[PDB]
Amino acid sequence: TRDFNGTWEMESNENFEGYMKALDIDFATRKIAVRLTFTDVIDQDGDNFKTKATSTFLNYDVDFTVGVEFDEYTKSLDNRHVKALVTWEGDVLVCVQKGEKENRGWKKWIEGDKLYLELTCGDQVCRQVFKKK
Amino acid sequence: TRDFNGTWEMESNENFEGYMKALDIDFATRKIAVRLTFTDVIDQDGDNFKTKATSTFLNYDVDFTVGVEFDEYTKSLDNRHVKALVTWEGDVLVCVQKGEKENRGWKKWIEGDKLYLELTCGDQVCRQVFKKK
Amino acid sequence: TRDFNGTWEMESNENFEGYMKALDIDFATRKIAVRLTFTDVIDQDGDNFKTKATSTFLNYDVDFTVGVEFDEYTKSLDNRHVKALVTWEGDVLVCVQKGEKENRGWKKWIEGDKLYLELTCGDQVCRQVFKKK
Repeated sequence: TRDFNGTWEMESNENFEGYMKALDIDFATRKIAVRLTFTDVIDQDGDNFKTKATSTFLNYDVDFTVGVEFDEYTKSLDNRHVKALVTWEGDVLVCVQKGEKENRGWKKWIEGDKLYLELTCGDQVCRQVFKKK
Repeated sequence: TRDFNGTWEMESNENFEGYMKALDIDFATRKIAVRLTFTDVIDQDGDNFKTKATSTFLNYDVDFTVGVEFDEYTKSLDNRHVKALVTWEGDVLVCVQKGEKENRGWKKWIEGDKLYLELTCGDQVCRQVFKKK
Repeated sequence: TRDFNGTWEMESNENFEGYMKALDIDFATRKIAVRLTFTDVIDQDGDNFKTKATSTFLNYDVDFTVGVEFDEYTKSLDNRHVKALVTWEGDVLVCVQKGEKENRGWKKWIEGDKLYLELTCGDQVCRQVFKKK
């Protein structure tokens, strides 16, 4: 069909970074665009086209079972490969990420109606708290 | 007129880069902030003000008709000036963007309810697939 | 408790930059990630977990009363500390931000249903106009 009309949500994006590298794009905007997804609204009347490309950040998925070792590529962060294992310590989810970095992992627990997540590596700890919606 | 209450959506942003350069802001976040739009929710009680400044990415717009060469400032990416021409090859939209980069263009076609877009430059092609929502 | 099911919206992010630096993450993606907040939807059936981490830009909140000088940490821009004061010039909000940069401030006013904001540092002025929604 010749009809490109409608709203299109991206599902795949292969060699986007290589394409941008060939375009002589700069490290900053290459790192910006590599963490996105796009939706194109095309309005097409015969041979007249009006396109609008909206971009937002691509969700990151992590699926695991407690006690089962899995392979995690932290595309969210440093894009490293680690072997991750999660355990129950009382009501605490303790995850160890074995790999190049020492003392790397996180701990997650809930107090009241708020969630507490401590991400750790080398000596740097990061404390984040989330509210339930 | 002293009443700033409400949600205000941006329509213009002139010399934002120059303002940030005068603030001597760094290339990374300058490249991030130049691709944004802002919406300010103001709650104003007399002389008391409560600000919310939300930031969103900039919708990239492209309007063209098949067969007429047009001028494209390829923002979103390398911010280059190209002379672009799109043609129908059967049911495929093939556009070549003549400019500094050689063999630069793209192809667009439809299979069922999926859109296929191949962006090309030198030897690097990037394949993207979109689902209709 | 051991039930992490639901949607959790972030309200703090402490030592994120040190954590990312320890991960040997790059200035570009560190500068982007410091300008974000996250919302995680967790689906947990017993010991099976399915997490989805959505990313959205941060919200720059600014609270002031007209005539009272306040302290502003411009995390949106140069991450500088300035002592800011807002005054009425007719129906225009004129704010001076005393600090390292000279002649730094802004002006805000309403014409009809549009908002006009002029950000003024050294020699560079930046004009932004918003439409009321």
